Amino acid sequence: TINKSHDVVIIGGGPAGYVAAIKAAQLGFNTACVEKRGKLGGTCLNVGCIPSKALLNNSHLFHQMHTEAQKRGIDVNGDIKINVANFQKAKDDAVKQLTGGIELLFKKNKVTYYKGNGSFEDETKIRVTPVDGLEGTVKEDHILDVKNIIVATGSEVTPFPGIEIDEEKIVSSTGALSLKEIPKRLTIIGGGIIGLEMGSVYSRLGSKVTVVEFQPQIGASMDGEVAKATQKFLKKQGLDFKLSTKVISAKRNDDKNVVEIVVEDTKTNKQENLEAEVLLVAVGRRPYIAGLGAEKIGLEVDKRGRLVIDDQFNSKFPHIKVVGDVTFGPMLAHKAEEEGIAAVEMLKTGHGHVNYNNIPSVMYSHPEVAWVGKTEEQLKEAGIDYKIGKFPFAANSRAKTNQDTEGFVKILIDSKTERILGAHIIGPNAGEMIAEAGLALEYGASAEDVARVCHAHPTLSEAFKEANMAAYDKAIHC
Amino acid sequence: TINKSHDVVIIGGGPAGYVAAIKAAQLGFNTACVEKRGKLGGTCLNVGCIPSKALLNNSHLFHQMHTEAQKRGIDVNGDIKINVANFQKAKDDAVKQLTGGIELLFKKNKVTYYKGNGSFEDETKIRVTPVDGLEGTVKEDHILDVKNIIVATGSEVTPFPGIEIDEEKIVSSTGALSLKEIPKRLTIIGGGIIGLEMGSVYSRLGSKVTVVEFQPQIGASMDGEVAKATQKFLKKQGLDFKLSTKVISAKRNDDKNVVEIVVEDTKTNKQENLEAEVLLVAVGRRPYIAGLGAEKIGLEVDKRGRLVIDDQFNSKFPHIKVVGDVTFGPMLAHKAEEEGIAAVEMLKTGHGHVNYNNIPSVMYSHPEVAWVGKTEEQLKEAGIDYKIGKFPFAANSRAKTNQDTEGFVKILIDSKTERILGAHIIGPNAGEMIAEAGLALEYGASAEDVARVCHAHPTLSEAFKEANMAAYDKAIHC
Ligand SMILES: Cc1cc2nc3c(=O)[nH]c(=O)nc-3n(C[C@H](O)[C@H](O)[C@H](O)COP(=O)(O)OP(=O)(O)OC[C@H]3O[C@@H](n4cnc5c(N)ncnc54)[C@@H](O)[C@@H]3O)c2cc1C
Ligand SMILES: Cc1cc2nc3c(=O)[nH]c(=O)nc-3n(C[C@H](O)[C@H](O)[C@H](O)COP(=O)(O)OP(=O)(O)OC[C@H]3O[C@@H](n4cnc5c(N)ncnc54)[C@H](O)[C@@H]3O)c2cc1C
Repeated sequence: TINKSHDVVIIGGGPAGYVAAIKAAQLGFNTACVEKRGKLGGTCLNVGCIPSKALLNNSHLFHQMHTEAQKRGIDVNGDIKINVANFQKAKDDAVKQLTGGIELLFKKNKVTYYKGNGSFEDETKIRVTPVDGLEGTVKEDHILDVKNIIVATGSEVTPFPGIEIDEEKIVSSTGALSLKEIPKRLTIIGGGIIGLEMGSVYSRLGSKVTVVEFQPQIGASMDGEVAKATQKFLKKQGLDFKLSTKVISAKRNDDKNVVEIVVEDTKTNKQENLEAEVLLVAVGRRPYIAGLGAEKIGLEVDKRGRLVIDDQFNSKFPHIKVVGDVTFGPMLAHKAEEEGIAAVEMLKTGHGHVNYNNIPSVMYSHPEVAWVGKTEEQLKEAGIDYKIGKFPFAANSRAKTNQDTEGFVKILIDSKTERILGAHIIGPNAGEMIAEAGLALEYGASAEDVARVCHAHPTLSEAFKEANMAAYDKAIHC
Repeated sequence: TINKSHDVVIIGGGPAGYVAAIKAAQLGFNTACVEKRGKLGGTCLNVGCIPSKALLNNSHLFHQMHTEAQKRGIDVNGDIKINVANFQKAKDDAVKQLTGGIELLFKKNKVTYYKGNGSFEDETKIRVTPVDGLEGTVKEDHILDVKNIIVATGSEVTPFPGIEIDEEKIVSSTGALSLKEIPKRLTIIGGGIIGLEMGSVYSRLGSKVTVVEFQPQIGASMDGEVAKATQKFLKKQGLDFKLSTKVISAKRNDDKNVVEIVVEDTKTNKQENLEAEVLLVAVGRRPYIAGLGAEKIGLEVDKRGRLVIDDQFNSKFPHIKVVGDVTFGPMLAHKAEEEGIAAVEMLKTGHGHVNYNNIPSVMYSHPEVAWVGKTEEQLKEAGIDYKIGKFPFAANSRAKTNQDTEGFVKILIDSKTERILGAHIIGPNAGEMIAEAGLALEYGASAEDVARVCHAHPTLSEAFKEANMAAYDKAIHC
């Protein structure tokens, strides 16, 4: 029991956490960041974003060397097999450098990193419990009196009832990122972005991937047209899709080494028994309020497990702000970064805004799928009259020149104001291109305004320019 | 001779030419496009943009397979060698599809393609003479009675005086595009964008490149910092630099197949006897008015060889527009296309302007260089007080994750209004990323307006956001 005081304490060091802590230190405050696990960055830099994307880029280079190389005029005279150990080391060292860089950024901003479990004592004090391993609390058991405290605890994997996730043979997203042996068959329960990306990296490597999902279409936040097309390019890449299918059982049959799965189709209530070497339960992610002690002070949790807030990011206590994956919004690292900034700006200025309508969702498969704004379904649901204007990458100059033409840029605009309402891009660099769609939405620009922007030749950004040209008038290469 | 009448005729089928033809046709005009060579696309699709970028991308993938592959966890049990014939074929197919795509578009938009040379009879009409080995060289002469004439004759390589450009040993950009074997040495005379991209291709394939440039800075249209840093990463890639050096003489020798270059350093003048297998002569590109018959009607040409126009693109004759590389402005395909569309919509509306302050310039090397707006030196001369914002790709999440951390983003904003005056990006995807800065400059957006938009995680576009953020205030990740 050792007592210290700070202006702000951030309980959690993820995208919402470490970002809120750096911005507060830059805003004059005496900041604290309490992180439970031995590294910072949270789920995104250790179990999320950075691990999966390192795996995804390197698997695509193995895939291009196996498929595209001959056609690109490069002869690989012999075998090309993946060294799973160094494949993992390329990913681990990226995680190691980024998490080690957040600790250095804290050190430069003079944010006191408390390496222990953060819990409430009062609605003013935070008990920093020691956790096992390297640096427990800051020489055992702290209590911190704070003026403002921002709860930036994250998320955890939603478990499937009855399935024991032993991350070895029945892995979750985390188990899948560390597999030191590539499966002959990898079954995935969940058609979401996390399941689709994990399906991609291992199918490129050799796994006969199958994706079981209760919903008909995949990536369920996607535009209908984009999602149906996302099934099609992944099915050409080698992913099988068992849709409208609920999983019943899943058990390690250790005698045969095979995770004996049993599923049932929704339209026809018959059941199949499947067999996969590794099973992945990517059914979702839920909030993590455990160990924080929301029950002591009475911080409201809803039916989903999320700490509720108002538009000013605070809960029933005006000084206790909840941000990230534990609170409302799409469970995305940059959404959490925007909330970590906006919450902290509210403490120094009384102002801050996260535009929830301009939050990009990007699946980093190849082609990358990315989208901002409203989908077709949402505009027809709202009764908004809209003009569609897509442009295939097969028509784009750099896409053909780079022999990477899968996808299209789709611009949905309002028919009478002609302003961009949505932008849904299946394509190479789609996560990069949606940034252009993001900035155009923030300014409330029309399809015509970006069409009048001079885009360089040859670039993939011209597909955007001309998708917009096709929306209000006519495109040149279409 | 046969005399047919059209509303608009375009003398040229390059970027400016064919989009002007497609747009005029889309605007209802009876459009005709006269192209002397067998294909549309001009210099860009045939011997420019599309072929060099195709060689730039495939050589980069060879370069990734040869150096980065094992570190990405991909072990090749064999030998990675570049097949120059399949490499050249990949380039040719890209060019072939693209050019054929414009013919499909000309049939779709009902443009009348005349394969033959266009000339001025008088100011009111054009003559299409038959060419030579041209597949479809319009039987015998045509005399088109035209209401409006757009001159998109473009450009040609500027020959270095005293050097015999044979497309075998003393090549120009077109020569180096179709080189059947990788030379042991490649001396380039011209440190611009074209010569540097061609240096990157062959340094990546096996050639010991040496670039020679008269002035003390390479690729000069660049910012001072960008040009010092572009020279540094290219030197790092294996390209030697002979700055402040002029070529005195260069003669092909076949008693030992070597172009014996003789250079001289402009400061402390002393001769050096250089040697190479091939010699790229990429000193520049000058306007091409040959065979047009401009002089016949007295069309004003300046001392630099450009066909002079006014603000509205008209020559001294008010119905004869001149667009593209043959007239004023930077010799860029997208600049040309904008001039093509503008000259055509001026016939419909009576007004049209191209924002010359918002035209990017992309070097498609790796890392890519790309800049739009005012340079630092341009701002010191104009007496503009400006703030600098810089964010390296070493601190960017997706760049570090992809092991491609070379470069930075540099937003130049005004000190008083804080709007983005210029943006200079060295890095992976910089050519794609400069389009976001393009929207910014168009809308008069400030460094804060980009820093406030929610950029997806993990992406390279976040480095743009963080550099804008650092320009007016402070970056979160550095
Ligand atoms: C190696 C290389 C790489 C390049 N890379 C890029 C790049 O990445 N991005 C970029 O923006 N730019 C690039 N450029 C420059 C680009 O090629 C030019 O900016 C663009 O092609 C200019 O278009 P244009 O319409 O004016 O004319 P051009 O494309 O030059 O073509 C005009 C056409 O006019 C015809 N013609 C000429 N005279 C007559 C006549 N009297 N009668 C009938 N027909 C005639 C043909 O000869 C010719 O093809 C590159 C150039 C080179 C050489
Ligand atoms: C495989 C995968 C890939 C993903 N890819 C992307 C992507 O590409 N782009 C994207 O935007 N999003 C992605 N996400 C989602 C992203 O990881 C989350 O949106 C992001 O981590 C949210 O940040 P956060 O700060 O809210 O929470 P988190 O990063 O989860 O971090 C919160 C931290 O709180 C700590 N903590 C929890 N309780 C306590 C307590 N009581 N005391 C102290 N510390 C505590 C946890 O240990 C944790 O490290 C991915 C997720 C997964 C699983």
